[PDB]
Amino acid sequence: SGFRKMAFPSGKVEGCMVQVTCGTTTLNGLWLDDVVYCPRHVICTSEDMLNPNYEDLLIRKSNHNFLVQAGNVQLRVIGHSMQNCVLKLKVDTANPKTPKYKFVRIQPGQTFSVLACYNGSPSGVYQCAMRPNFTIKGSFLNGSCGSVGFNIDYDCVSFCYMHHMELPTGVHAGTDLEGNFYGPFVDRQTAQAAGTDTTITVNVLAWLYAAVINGDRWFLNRFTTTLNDFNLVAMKYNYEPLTQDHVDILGPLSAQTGIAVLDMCASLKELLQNGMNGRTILGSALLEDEFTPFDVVRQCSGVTF
Amino acid sequence: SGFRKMAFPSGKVEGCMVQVTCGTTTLNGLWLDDVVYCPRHVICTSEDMLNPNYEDLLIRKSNHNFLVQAGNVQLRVIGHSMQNCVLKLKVDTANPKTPKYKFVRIQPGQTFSVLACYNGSPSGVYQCAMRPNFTIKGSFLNGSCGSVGFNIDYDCVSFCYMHHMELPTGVHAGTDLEGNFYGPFVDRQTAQAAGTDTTITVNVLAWLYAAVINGDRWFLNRFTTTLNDFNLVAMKYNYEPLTQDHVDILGPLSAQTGIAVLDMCASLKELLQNGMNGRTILGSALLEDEFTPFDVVRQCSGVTF
Ligand SMILES: O=C1C[C@@H](C(=O)Nc2cccc(Cl)c2)c2ccccc21
Ligand SMILES: O=C1C[C@@H](C(=O)Nc2cccc(Cl)c2)c2ccccc21
Repeated sequence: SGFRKMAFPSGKVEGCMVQVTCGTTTLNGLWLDDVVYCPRHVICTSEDMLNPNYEDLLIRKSNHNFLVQAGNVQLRVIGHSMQNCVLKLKVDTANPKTPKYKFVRIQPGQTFSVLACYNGSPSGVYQCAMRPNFTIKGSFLNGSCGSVGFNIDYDCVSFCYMHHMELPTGVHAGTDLEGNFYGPFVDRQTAQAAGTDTTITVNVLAWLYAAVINGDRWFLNRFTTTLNDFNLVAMKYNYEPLTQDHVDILGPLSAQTGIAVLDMCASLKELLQNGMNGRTILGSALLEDEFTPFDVVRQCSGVTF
Repeated sequence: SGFRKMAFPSGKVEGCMVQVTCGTTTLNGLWLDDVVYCPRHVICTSEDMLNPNYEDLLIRKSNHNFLVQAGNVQLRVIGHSMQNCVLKLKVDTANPKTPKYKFVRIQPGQTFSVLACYNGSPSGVYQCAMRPNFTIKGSFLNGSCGSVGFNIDYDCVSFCYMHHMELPTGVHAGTDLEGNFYGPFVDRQTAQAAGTDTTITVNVLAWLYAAVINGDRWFLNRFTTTLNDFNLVAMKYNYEPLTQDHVDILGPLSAQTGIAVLDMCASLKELLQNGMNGRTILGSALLEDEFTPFDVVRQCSGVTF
């Protein structure tokens, strides 16, 4: 028993991290097969960041201007191309540590592990969620750009996130591995609206099921509700509306616990309306929304990679 | 910016995990050089667990009774010995993936990463603290025994914890890598008192400094206190007494922020006495005690391994 915010084991990804330098800028890249992927803003100077002309800046660069180092080992760059907001540096050596992998574009409310890196070297790993507003609440310093987010299924790493930017509000923005930003963001040093966030309702419900499995049951009540009634409450409290698709995804946890999804919604409604009265659930005094239903089952059933 | 409960990158440790089977019991072991370390209760049956005679049970076992498998690869066992509550299985092959490593016995209130494993395969990684009462609040299912906790400094893994047991209270107990339990616990299926826990005061203060660095400043007040006055409050709220050694360890964070340690103690005193009034600090509605002062600096300064 017990319930923790658990990340994927990071080893498969650690073997793909390299350092990329262009001029006086160093950040991280991801070495898969004979391609290194990194944020395109490695080519910028400080005077460029206000609104870089990336096409013009990249024209000034040649293969030999990109220094790519894998531990102590220098890689030879034989092509470069820009795809959306990422560069792809073709190298003459396939990464011998390449895992089975996929590039995926994840949906808001899904979770993944981030391997924070500096100078192509891993510093730590943590789990987070893609917010409904397509930001992430990470832990990232200067030099972290190019760090990646991922999920693992058996032996296959699905890469979903590459870090690009900290917004002036202190939350984080980045792209999929084809260089497309999540959200409306652009890679320049400007104030940029993220727009209203909401709490991930289906994840909160998943975590309440995890609480029950773990014996934290005090918040279970004598009430039920309807999707319509609950969604009125969801609206007031800036929660995502719950759909039947969400109910369907919660089915396995409902079955395990014997607690109908709408009964659990009625518990959540009461917590929203009354607060926690100085109590905790799974070690938290807030309602936690960074665990998906898949996350809860995986952790509660001991799936390995 | 941002502050997360970040684990060490787990790759160096993933390469040391193996499966150990003895009779009908399977758990995890740690393969370093030509020794595999695992919990001694791998030799028990269900009828033994109430109070195993480990010496007598082990006499019945020979080298060939210990099946050790490293991925798909079977290791040949050429010696066995029991040290305290661990077995050491000598194998004929040094682990080629052995990192630089040390065995350390950590102090209560220190933190480490746990790599949860089943059948010798990694499932996830998370950070936690050794509680003042020498328990850990982990996430562990049947089959997790032999999973390890560790810290990394540059290229050296310091192993501090091996998982043995979930107590009836749902918290976790285990040993150092010489097989000595943390706390009063014994490896048998009995109710066992853990005794009063307390909150790790120096860690709470460290996290309040992390909050300030990150711009969460609302809890800073106009007050100061003394060690004596603060410790009276600590007592009432089941916090560890603060010592000058703790003040000394908080020195670097005091200097960074310009906030005297006893001023920060006065902030904490007010939070203890008044609660948070429905506010949050670094995403938490409780006072967090699982970050050491070293943790805060490391995360806030981007140290890599
Ligand atoms: O998390 C990050 C990445 C780095 C960043 O924000 N770069 C940046 C800033 C504006 C525009 C563009 Cl394209 C990149 C940084 C600098 C300081 C602290 C944290 C962090
Ligand atoms: O976290 C653990 C390890 C495993 C355990 O508790 N084993 C055990 C139980 C009593 C005595 C001794 Cl020596 C070992 C377990 C079983 C069920 C759920 C969680 C967990």
